[PDB]
Amino acid sequence: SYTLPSLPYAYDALEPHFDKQTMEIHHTKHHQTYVNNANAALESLPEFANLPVEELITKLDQLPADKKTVLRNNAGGHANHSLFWKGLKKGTTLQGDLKAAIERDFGSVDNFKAEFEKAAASRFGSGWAWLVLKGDKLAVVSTANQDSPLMGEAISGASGFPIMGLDVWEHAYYLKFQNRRPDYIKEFWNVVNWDEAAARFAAKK
Amino acid sequence: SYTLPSLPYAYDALEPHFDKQTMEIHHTKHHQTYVNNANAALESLPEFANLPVEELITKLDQLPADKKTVLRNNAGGHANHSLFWKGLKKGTTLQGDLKAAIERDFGSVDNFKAEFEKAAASRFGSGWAWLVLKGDKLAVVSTANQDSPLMGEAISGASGFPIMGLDVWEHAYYLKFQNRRPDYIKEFWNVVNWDEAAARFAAKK
Repeated sequence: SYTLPSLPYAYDALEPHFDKQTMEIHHTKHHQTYVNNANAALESLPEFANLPVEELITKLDQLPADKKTVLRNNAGGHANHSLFWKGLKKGTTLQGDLKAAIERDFGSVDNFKAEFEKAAASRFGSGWAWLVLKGDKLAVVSTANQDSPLMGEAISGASGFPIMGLDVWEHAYYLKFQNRRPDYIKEFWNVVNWDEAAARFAAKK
Repeated sequence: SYTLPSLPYAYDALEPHFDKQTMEIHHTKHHQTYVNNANAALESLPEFANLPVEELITKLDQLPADKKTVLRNNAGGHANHSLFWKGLKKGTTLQGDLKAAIERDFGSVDNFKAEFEKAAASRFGSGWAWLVLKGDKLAVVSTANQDSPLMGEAISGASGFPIMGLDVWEHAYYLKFQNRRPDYIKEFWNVVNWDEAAARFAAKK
């Protein structure tokens, strides 16, 4: 069974950038719901129920037909949120190999941010903006709803191993920012955990 | 070009059910944005700009390829919101031929209500729940994002002429209801405009 991970910090640890009220709801209601609903669909499926979540979402086509969508959405959401929480932290600095790569693939940190802000702002409806690693090259993609690049192109419209990501469902920003997603996206640069991003980039997969 | 319609009522006309703060933002920001982006896309398309928005969204396949998505989303948004505002009104009563048609087609009003709530609640991510007329038979369907049943099943996954509809984008309910979409949904029953739904049904077109 999956369990909701404890946050690696207090709900107010990303203030004054991300609001504690939302962090609390986002985690204890939305993410909890994805865990609960994924577990419910997995009750009958011991062979799958026993897989890691990042593993499960890479094999949605091996699921019975009547379970593919429920687990795409809920195991998707669990995998994305698990990554999200760990990919946020104040006080980090983009640096080292990661930064070199970003400059190699985007020209400058500012160009990269710009492409990230674009993809994050242009995702219409619910979804996520990602910095992925594909074939040694850093790219910016986005996905719909709780889809992940780990699901593959056929399913999610994108691929690649996620280095870091931004949730752009309105539940992630509506209380503080309402319609002003671009403000939220700019705020993200303050709380994005470059240390975890660097480590994920170091592991390389 | 399209104009942002004024609402039929003050921003607090749907209290204590739908919050005035959301009505104002929903209208002056989100709807205003769909209108702007639809108009911007339409600048170079006089032949399409000439059509009522409701007819335009039936002709998305006839647009230039590079125009299809932007207008799908934004003209969709404009058409759906124009319907929405007109389709909200307190103290109406489901009666006459429409009430009869619902009883005929769903078995009862209660069966209909349950099917509608199910659709509204199960729409994962952003979208709408609809009562549509398909031929001479009413049905409940939902669409993603700003898609409309008017766009047809190839595009939206649904078809039929909308009689009434519920916006289940988080921006429509997050300030007051947060994650509690079912609370928002039950509240819809207090503000749905059965007379306009009836008026749309009578017309059938």
